[PDB]
Amino acid sequence: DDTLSIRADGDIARYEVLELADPPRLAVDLFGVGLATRAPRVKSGALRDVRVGAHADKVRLVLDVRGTM
Repeated sequence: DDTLSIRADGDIARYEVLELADPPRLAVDLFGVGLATRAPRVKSGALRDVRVGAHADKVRLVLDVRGTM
C-alpha cells in the first residue's frame, strides 16, 4: 500500500524511466536486453497491468497505473 516495488534482476542495465497519460502509465526502457520468456516474472509488478515488448533494441516495460506515482 505504501509503494509497489518492481525488481528486475540481470547483468545490466542502462535504463530510462518516463511517464505517459491517458491512461496514466510509467514506462521503463532497458538496454542490452533481448526479450525472453523470463519477462513473465514481470506479471508480479502490474500496475493495473504491465506489458513488455522490444523493437530490435531495447525492451520496453509499460505499467498502467491505478493512481498517480
